[PDB]
This record gives sequence, structure tokens and C-alpha cells, in this order.
Amino acid sequence: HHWGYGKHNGPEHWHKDFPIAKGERQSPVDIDTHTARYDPSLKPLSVSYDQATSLRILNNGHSFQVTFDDSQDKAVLKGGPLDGTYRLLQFHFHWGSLDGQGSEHTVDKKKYAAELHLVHWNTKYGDVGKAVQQPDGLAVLGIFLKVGSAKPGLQKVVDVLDSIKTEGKSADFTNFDPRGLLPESLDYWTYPGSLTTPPLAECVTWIVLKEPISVSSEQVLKFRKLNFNGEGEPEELMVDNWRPAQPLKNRQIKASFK
Ligand SMILES: C[C@]12CC[C@@H]3c4ccc(OS(N)(=O)=O)cc4CC[C@H]3[C@@H]1CCC2=O
Ligand SMILES: [Zn+2]
Repeated sequence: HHWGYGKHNGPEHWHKDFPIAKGERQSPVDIDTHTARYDPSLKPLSVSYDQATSLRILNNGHSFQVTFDDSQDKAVLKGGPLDGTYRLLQFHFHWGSLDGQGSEHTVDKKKYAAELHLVHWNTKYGDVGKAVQQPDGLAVLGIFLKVGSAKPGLQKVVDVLDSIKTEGKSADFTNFDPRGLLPESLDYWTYPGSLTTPPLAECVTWIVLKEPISVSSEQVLKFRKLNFNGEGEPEELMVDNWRPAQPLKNRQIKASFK
């Protein structure tokens, strides 16, 4: 019906409404670290978030997202494999019912407990709707989460999740600094791919950081208290909101690092 992550509407069903689900550059993928080629021509990523303006936090029935003002070049991604400048629109996460699954990308088949996606769009296309119709329209920065020590910079997010438990709910979420979610290293893998939820548009340059961040069990347990459902519907925990790895097909994953 309306798509989701369950047995009857999950990733294996998505191709019926979105036939590009079986396309040539679908995401996520398994990153086979020994086959990825070091590309010495790849530039360091430029992550310029000093002037980021967060606006809202929202439960959309498939994840939660923190939205940013993308009406000016305040929080931008450039360099790396990218041509031009990409504005930060939002970040969100994918996570599991248990710590051994939850990431969308895998690394030598290893699944992480969660994956953070910072979604940016190419300013040459003017708006994100236009950008999703272009093969170089979006750049998504992907960061793996493992469970161990807490991530202090994530705690402001975790603490408001009680206020957006169900689909439709949102809250003010100003002055959040996404730099507190980044690992030390910007070493990355990159490949051409797609959105990982409907409409699965093949518009994304994926930039996946090698270094995970650590979050605590308590932090990830708060993700797992969210609900896919609307407030007055049967409670169905928002867990396992990840798409599995898709066929690599005629693509090469490049590494920024040796
Ligand atoms: C809202 C949206 C549909 C959903 C699109 C989407 C879907 C999944 C998504 O997640 S992921 N995992 O691919 O980063 C990011 C976005 C950003 C652009 C979003 C689109 C911009 C215009 C539009 O109609
Ligand atoms: Zn995502």
C-alpha cells in the first residue's frame, strides 16, 4: 500500500510503485574495502557547517529528521568527488531493532547499529525537487554508528524524541550544531547511487565516511522508542528502517585514502 519497512510493504515491494528500485545505480551497497580503489585525484571533503541554521525536528513515519534553512549557502558541502556547492537540507538516521543491524551501507558485509545521513543538494539546480531529477543533484554524507561510548553532540537530539513519538509530529529544533555528529577523520568512500527510500531517484553522489561514531546504548534505545504509526493507531516501533544492500552492477567505489 503506502510503503514502509514491514513484510507486506517493505523494500522487496517498493519496485511495484517505484520501478527504478531495480535500476542501475541503486543504494545502499556493500562497500568491499579490498576492491574499492584508492583514487589519489579525489580531493579532501570540505564540510562548512559554522553557519548552519537548524529549524525543526520531524517524525515522518519512516525516520526522524532535523531540517535546516537551505535558502542560502550557510551549511555546505563541496570538494571531495563533487563539482560545485551543495546545501544542507536535513539529516536523519536509519537504525535496527538490535545493535547488529541498522545501517544501510555495509562494510565487508558488516552492519552497524545505525547510519546517519546528511542530505545536501546542488545549488546549480536551485531547489531540491529539481535536484532530485538530476544525476548529480544530491550529495549524501553517510556516517556509521557503533554502540559504546555516548556521543555528546547527539544528546540534544535524543532528548526531544519523546516529543515527536508518532508520524506527523514535529518540534522546534533551533541552534543544533551538526558538527558535533562528525567523526575525527573525513576519509571516505564514494560512488554514484540513489535515494534509499521512495522515490529511489538516482540522483545521489554517496560519500560514506570510513570512521564510525560511537553512541551509547541509552541513545540508540531512545531511537527505538519512536513509532512508525500515527498517534491513535496500533503501536509499531520505528525500528529496522533500513534498506538492504543493492546490486553494485556497473559501478566502482572509490576511496579517498590508502
Ligand atoms: C521530499 C522529496 C521526496 C523524498 C526525498 C528523499 C528521500 C529519502 C532520503 O533519504 S536518503 N536515505 O536517501 O538520504 C532523502 C530525501 C531527500 C530529497 C527528498 C525529496 C525532495 C523533493 C521531494 O519530493
Ligand atoms: Zn537515509
